[PDB]
Amino acid sequence: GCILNGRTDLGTLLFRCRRDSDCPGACICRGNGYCG
Repeated sequence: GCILNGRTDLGTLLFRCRRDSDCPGACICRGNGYCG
């Protein structure tokens, strides 16, 4: 889905996005509880 130096949909980042930092590409840590 995304890709630009980061943890695009990973194990821990799988949810509760610890921070938008885990979302390099379009993906981003939103209230949804993940780098959506």
